[PDB]
Amino acid sequence: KLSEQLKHCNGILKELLSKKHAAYAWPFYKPVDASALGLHDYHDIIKHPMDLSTVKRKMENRDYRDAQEFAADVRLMFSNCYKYNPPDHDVVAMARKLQDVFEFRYAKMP
Amino acid sequence: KLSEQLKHCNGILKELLSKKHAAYAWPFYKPVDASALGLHDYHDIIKHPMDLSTVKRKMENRDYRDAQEFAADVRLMFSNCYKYNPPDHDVVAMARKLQDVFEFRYAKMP
Amino acid sequence: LSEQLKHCNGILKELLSKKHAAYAWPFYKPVDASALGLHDYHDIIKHPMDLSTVKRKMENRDYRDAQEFAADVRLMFSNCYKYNPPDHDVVAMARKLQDVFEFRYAKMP
Amino acid sequence: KLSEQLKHCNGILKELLSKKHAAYAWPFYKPVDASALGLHDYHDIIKHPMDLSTVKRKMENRDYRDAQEFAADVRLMFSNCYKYNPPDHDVVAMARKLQDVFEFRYAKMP
Ligand SMILES: Cc1cc(F)cc(C)c1Oc1ccc(C(C)(C)O)cc1-c1cn(C)c(=O)cc1NCC(=O)N[C@H]1CC[C@H](O)CC1
Ligand SMILES: Cc1cc(F)cc(C)c1Oc1ccc(C(C)(C)O)cc1-c1cn(C)c(=O)cc1NCC(=O)N[C@H]1CC[C@H](O)CC1
Ligand SMILES: Cc1cc(F)cc(C)c1Oc1ccc(C(C)(C)O)cc1-c1cn(C)c(=O)cc1NCC(=O)N[C@H]1CC[C@H](O)CC1
Ligand SMILES: Cc1cc(F)cc(C)c1Oc1ccc(C(C)(C)O)cc1-c1cn(C)c(=O)cc1NCC(=O)N[C@H]1CC[C@H](O)CC1
Repeated sequence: KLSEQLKHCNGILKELLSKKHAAYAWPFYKPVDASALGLHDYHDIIKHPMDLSTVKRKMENRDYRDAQEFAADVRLMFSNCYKYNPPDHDVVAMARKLQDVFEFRYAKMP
Repeated sequence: KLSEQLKHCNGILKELLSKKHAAYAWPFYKPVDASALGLHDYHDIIKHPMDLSTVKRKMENRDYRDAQEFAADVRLMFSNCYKYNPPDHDVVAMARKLQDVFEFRYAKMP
Repeated sequence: LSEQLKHCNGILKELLSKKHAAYAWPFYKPVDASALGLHDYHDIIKHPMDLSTVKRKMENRDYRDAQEFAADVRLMFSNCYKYNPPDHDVVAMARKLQDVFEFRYAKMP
Repeated sequence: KLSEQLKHCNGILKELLSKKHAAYAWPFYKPVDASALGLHDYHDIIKHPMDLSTVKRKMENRDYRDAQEFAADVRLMFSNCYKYNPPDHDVVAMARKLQDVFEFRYAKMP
């Protein structure tokens, strides 16, 4: 079943947004505020931004056919991070920790 | 007299808020989202929260008697950072660099 | 897309390189289920994947675009993440190798 | 209670004076020596000088009714520096490095 998978994706997303992982999840909770930061190049480099509050909306909206679609957007999020920042920056540190939460639980789907 | 000083303070606040210093000013731009971060003790420890936004509004209402009441609040902000956080934490290092901008320009007061 | 694939082929070369061997070697060849007495590997892991199956496919010009390359690599980390418990060393060794992958994939033009 | 706070402020001042920080505290252990420096204007510009010994001496004499009066002099000290000197000068870097030691430990105070 497809939503049988999708409510397991939805459970992952609860976990990502949950407190336990907030120390490193917080910069993905909402989309990078390129305006407040002075990021004149952000939207030239990230053609398709993506963050967990977008993923939560698309989940509540029911825009997701399969769990591959879910996973595709979450990886997009992390890769935008890895693309925009240097490897030594603190966001990359965080984004890794979170992704490793995601990749693990995602791999335990039936 | 004490309003040519407040004019000078406004020029400071505008430099703090300026995009030049955004790299380390951003965490002070609005309140510290305790609920999102998971900070259940932030309001235990920090009894009088303060952000450059709070400062800007108090200036915009002309609710500052003199330059010292200005400085009280901008220091209260930095203190709260320094109280809530460890010394090794990135915010503190951001808070210090911002304070250095403030403290220097507050010292060139007429 | 071969311009993109030149870049993937470099990432693959980087993964197999000596720099990362510390944590790369459990993914170098197929997991040896005979060896380990893991009678339940192939029950749980339907589509196995190693870096040198990936190299074999790279050399055969099998990859259409970078998605196909990245799919087979992520599949590799995922089998590991699925088969194993989180506390296990390979789960950390895979996570270290993947970060190296995901970063460098993300820089791709 | 006041002499608990002033006990703590006392410990700050002992920390300021300590060997750890002496690389950047040395321009502040004693009064700025206008005479040694050939500075016929230092006292025109800085009406109310201050330094750590003057603070140590007041701490010794119990001239401080509370923690604010402590901090206000320790800040008048860093301010006198930021007011007299250019920002490119070593003293300003020193005053800052030492101030950030002070400001931190001051906020930890109950
Ligand atoms: C910038 C930064 C500094 C830090 F110390 C810790 C984090 C997490 C940081 O990253 C962010 C902090 C806040 C925010 C807000 C709340 C505004 O959306 C976003 C990020 C951030 C998040 N994500 C996912 C990213 O991919 C990139 C982010 N930020 C990039 C960024 O701001 N770079 C600047 C570039 C200019 C330099 O002088 C300083 C660094
Ligand atoms: C946490 C953090 C990491 C980092 F690399 C850079 C900053 C600025 C950080 O601090 C903040 C990031 C975002 C925000 C938002 C946007 C939610 O208002 C606030 C802070 C923050 C800002 N200020 C001024 C503070 O004094 C404290 C702040 N944040 C503290 C904080 O998040 N603590 C937790 C404590 C639990 C730990 O497991 C992880 C850290
Ligand atoms: C078992 C083990 C211990 C260790 F310290 C490091 C690794 C990589 C280990 O795992 C492997 C060791 C060798 C090999 C060889 C080279 C023979 O293909 C493979 C693995 C291995 C690799 N990958 C990618 C995996 O996902 C899982 C692997 N090994 C699973 C494994 O052996 N599990 C057992 C399960 C039974 C338990 O009692 C103890 C752990
Ligand atoms: C001049 C200088 C050079 C240096 F590498 C480091 C310091 C601290 C320097 O400043 C001082 C050196 C000695 C002393 C003594 C110990 C005599 O009180 C004080 C200072 C000094 C300290 N503090 C807190 C100040 O605010 C200012 C100080 N001195 C300013 C000063 O000397 N400026 C002149 C201005 C004229 C210029 O042509 C050359 C430099």
